[PDB]
Amino acid sequence: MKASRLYTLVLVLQPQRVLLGMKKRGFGAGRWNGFGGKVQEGETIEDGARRELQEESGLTVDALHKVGQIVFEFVGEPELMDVHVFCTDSIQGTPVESDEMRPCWFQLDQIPFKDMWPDDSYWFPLLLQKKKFHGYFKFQGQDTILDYTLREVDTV
Ligand SMILES: Nc1[nH]c(=O)nc2c1ncn2[C@H]1C[C@H](O)[C@@H](COP(=O)(O)OP(=O)(O)OP(=O)(O)O)O1
Ligand SMILES: [Mn+2]
Ligand SMILES: [Mn+2]
Ligand SMILES: [Mn+2]
Repeated sequence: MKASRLYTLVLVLQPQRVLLGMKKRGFGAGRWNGFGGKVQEGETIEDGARRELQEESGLTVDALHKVGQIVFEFVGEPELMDVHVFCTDSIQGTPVESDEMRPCWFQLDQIPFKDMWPDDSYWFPLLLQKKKFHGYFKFQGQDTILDYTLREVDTV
């Protein structure tokens, strides 16, 4: 059995567009991604998600809703990434570039899948249909999925 580390991922999903951030450095740099990072000691997962959204995009929200959970395994890394995925209830400010992320709005017929993590092609359509999900993806490196599982659930 493996240990897992808690991460968050936040999608600001509005009726016709979604906010994504171009990762400027670190893990997954060069790909569009939701906003998020490691959960810190003391905070709930949801509060860590709100904190990372504020740090990385400038947006301050009072509440998120859980939409999914995805476990990532990487060849050669024993620690799993346990990623808790959230969507915003509402927003009330503008996105701002941070050192980690450059935010940009994408229309929902222009989701930039080819420049996102490959797993997003599988689970992001469920998020768009407002369906909750559990996923697991094993990667060789950054590009190649060796095994994956994706299941719709009633409760995340
Ligand atoms: N395969 C994948 N697909 C995806 O859509 N998002 C992934 C992913 N693998 C990791 N992520 C996301 C989860 C989380 O939001 C982020 C990884 O955490 P980060 O390294 O961004 O954490 P931090 O922002 O704390 O890092 P620092 O800013 O360096 O402290 O990338
Ligand atoms: Mn961060
Ligand atoms: Mn981050
Ligand atoms: Mn962080």
